[PDB]
Amino acid sequence: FTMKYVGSIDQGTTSTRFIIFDERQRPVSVHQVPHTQHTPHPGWLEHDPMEIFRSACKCMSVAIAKLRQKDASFRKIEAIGITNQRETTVAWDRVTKEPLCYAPVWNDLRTYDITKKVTAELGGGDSMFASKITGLPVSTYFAAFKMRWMLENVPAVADACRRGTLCFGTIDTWLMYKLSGGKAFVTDVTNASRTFLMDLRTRKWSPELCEKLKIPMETLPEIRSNSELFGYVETDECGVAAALNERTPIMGSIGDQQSALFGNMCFEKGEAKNTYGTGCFLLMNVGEEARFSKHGLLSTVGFQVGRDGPCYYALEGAIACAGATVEWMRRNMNLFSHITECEKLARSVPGTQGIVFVPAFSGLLAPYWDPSARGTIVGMTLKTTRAHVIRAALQAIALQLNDVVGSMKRDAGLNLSSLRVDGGLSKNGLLMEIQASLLGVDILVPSMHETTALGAALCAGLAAGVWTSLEEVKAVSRRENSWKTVSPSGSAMEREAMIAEWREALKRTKWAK
Amino acid sequence: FTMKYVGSIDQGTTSTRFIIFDERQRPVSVHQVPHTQHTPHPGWLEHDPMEIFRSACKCMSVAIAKLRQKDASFRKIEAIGITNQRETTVAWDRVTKEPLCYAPVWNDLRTYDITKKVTAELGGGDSMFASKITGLPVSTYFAAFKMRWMLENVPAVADACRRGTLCFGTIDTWLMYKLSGGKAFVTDVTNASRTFLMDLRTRKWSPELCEKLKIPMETLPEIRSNSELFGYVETDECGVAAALNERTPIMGSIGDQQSALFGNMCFEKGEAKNTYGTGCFLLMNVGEEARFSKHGLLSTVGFQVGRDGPCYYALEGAIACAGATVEWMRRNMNLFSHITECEKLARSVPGTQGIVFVPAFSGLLAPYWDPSARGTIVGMTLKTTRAHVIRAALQAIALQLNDVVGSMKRDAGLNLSSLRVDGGLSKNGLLMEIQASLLGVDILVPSMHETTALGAALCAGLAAGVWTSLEEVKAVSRRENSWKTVSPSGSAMEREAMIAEWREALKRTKWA
Repeated sequence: FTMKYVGSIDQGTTSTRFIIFDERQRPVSVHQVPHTQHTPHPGWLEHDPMEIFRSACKCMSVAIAKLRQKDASFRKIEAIGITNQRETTVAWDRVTKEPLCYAPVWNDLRTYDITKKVTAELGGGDSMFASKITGLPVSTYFAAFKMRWMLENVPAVADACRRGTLCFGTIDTWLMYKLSGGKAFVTDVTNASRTFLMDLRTRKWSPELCEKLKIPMETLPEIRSNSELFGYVETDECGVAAALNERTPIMGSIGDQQSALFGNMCFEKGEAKNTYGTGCFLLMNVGEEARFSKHGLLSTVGFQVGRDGPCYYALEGAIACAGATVEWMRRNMNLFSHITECEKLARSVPGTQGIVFVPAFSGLLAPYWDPSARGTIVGMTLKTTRAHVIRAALQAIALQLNDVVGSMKRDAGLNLSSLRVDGGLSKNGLLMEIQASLLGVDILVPSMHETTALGAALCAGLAAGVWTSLEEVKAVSRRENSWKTVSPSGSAMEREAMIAEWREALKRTKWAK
Repeated sequence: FTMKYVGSIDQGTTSTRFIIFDERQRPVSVHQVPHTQHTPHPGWLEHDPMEIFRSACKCMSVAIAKLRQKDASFRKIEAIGITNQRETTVAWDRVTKEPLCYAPVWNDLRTYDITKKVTAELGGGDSMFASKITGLPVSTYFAAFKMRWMLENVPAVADACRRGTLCFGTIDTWLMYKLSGGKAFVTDVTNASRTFLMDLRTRKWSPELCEKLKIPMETLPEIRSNSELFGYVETDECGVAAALNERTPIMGSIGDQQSALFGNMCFEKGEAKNTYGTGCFLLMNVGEEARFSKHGLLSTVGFQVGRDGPCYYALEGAIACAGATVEWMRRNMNLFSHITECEKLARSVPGTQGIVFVPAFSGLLAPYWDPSARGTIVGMTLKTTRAHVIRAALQAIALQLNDVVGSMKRDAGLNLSSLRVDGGLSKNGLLMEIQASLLGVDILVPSMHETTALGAALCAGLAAGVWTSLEEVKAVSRRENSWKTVSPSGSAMEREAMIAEWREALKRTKWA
């Protein structure tokens, strides 16, 4: 009788937006609000959690209102899913319902000294002492250190903790907390797997990790799946409750990168997504047993649909950003003006004719690891032109992705089914070909590219009955938002020549000391 | 009495000019004529010798006419100097006074197979064998090899040999021959020294080597100095002797790079020159005694004024042409646009902030030869902009240089008393800084820049009594031609860092 709509709040590193998705998985209304990136000292990043919570509410309320206008037939949101930046941590008080201090970003480096102290005191020297428990190396990224830090260097936080009134939260939790007026204090599994305090395999807070890091468990929220009731939105900031005009439940909460995996329909062992965002990540779905890395990839929770639903695990590798190289080529080097020029200039030549470009601008962080590596170009002749370099560029981007997928294949004990690209510089026709060829697989490019926000909408849609199964969901995608599939089309021969070059060229990149 | 003029014939790789000089060493008249660059197979290069001579003539003929018409006083040329591209070889019949075929040019790679045949059957594997005799390795460039190729590979050449009627010669010889109407048949010291057939020390045709490379000796011109009576212009061909209007004497003959040495007045041990043409070369006046380097540079004649005149010697090294590198950035990389910008952009930054660009596109030649080597750029960061690369290039060029002067200083046991320059790039002020800053020498810059042609003219003039001694020749230069001079600036340590950083990168150059 009536159309169905599901809302996704997408809380990113530098902004927030609310996309309302159609029953046919169409983004039909959006609104973005940026938030200040506070940098008190070089290397520090903080976010005003109250600014963020107002952003979300505004985005929500503008977006609803816009639609009430261009679409009759839209009377309400069935359910709201939240997808958010991961490992930013928030500290707030059960009674004030106000944050104690700004929250440090996954980026933020303030935890450096706490990081080194843990590897030495608790790891015996070994940064990986807890990786079989968490899937994570000791690092400045993960929540628990940001938590330690705030208990260590913030008077309000330490007192609250001591008084018994402290809540630590990831952005999903903070958002569900405020959005619900304070009733909901919950976290989804993809997020909690980024705190350093969950047993990866059991998916419960680790008491042996909580006590060693003296993080009290009454400060932590209730771990839940990605899809199910988390609480209701009933707050009036910015008119939101009124806008919903209808008792809307939050039924979905999932980490961004994992949200991209999920909205790109990577439901099976083998499938992978490669997002280009503020960070660059490759996630591969490894199935129901958690696989652990040998080559410095993270082990994480892919997704989990329903409290007693199955939990699919993931390996995550941070690949260096493609756009970076294409940007520098253009901004710093003036190799092409700008725009589509990059692809046409690359397409305009057969191949690279001998040269390799390793864009190791800050070392190499793939399975190959060195910070001693610097951006290098080798094998140029007087015949070499900006055309070849820009190609070498694409090729090397494509090639880096392969080395990571290389490791991921080994640890996971499986072969890449396909790879989905999000369609950013993935607008790049040639890179797609270079990459599909190289990896031995169907590279997938979707026509509806709001895939991150979608992950969380699909999580909510499922919990609420907008869509009934991962089967139904994937049918609709193909019926409605037709993917474009790009086939491998090179020759086994050439593929190994491009890899040998690429490896022979990596033996040239060490310059830093 | 009034003005004395000496004409110079500059017969380059892609063209010939005739420049008429007054005794103030000033060009008062030029004409220039291109000639066809034949390429029968990829790698090969030929010149029609008849075309080179006709274009030699038309040049003389037109330049004279131009002066004649605009000054009523210019009536005669005192003498003619000839400066020419080295190593190109011509073969002509002694009686038809006509070529037996097109001339292999210096950098023509047809001789490859002949070159190897030699090295393994005359050095038994060592190609440096004839070093302390000719001064040179077994390369494709040098003349005796192009002689060998024609004798094995041109049925009409072997025919003229079997009649005793064949002549071989390099362009100076060929040009001198025809200009005489078949009467003079001479080469000169700097040009014979590139044939791979004369003993450097003695300036005589190695009988041993002629019979070794099976080249009969009565095919060879008479060796002479750079500065004497070679012959008289008697060809009435095209431009007449008439234009000359006085039988005129050929009194200066000297190879191109060597003419540039003489023309920028490097008559002292340690005095050197770096020039850019269709090839890039540096040489210095080592001194009266020949010297040699194990490092694989080349030892050759430098100049000899007169029959009984002194024979100063020279180390000469090939180098990566700067113009080529620069142009490459400009037209292959789009690194800039305006031949002017290369400069603005290097100054827009105060240094190369940790990148090295080794512009070994053909490979490392020079001191440490390696043709594995190719265009490397190392150690870029997200913060490296083309500003840096461009500078790094100019740094590279200067470093390639510095490195050639390591190998030349050592073997010669003397100091670089001054480096003379010219070529397109010596409008780049920064390069000149970075060259002096690194080389610890006054590098000087002619404002009268026609200094190759000038060297030939000077030789002819010296013989002719227009200028009377290498010393006067130079005094004259001082009065009338500003040399924009540049002197070194910086620490012995600021310097040591570029060379230090430079060496390590050349270990990354190896590719293929």
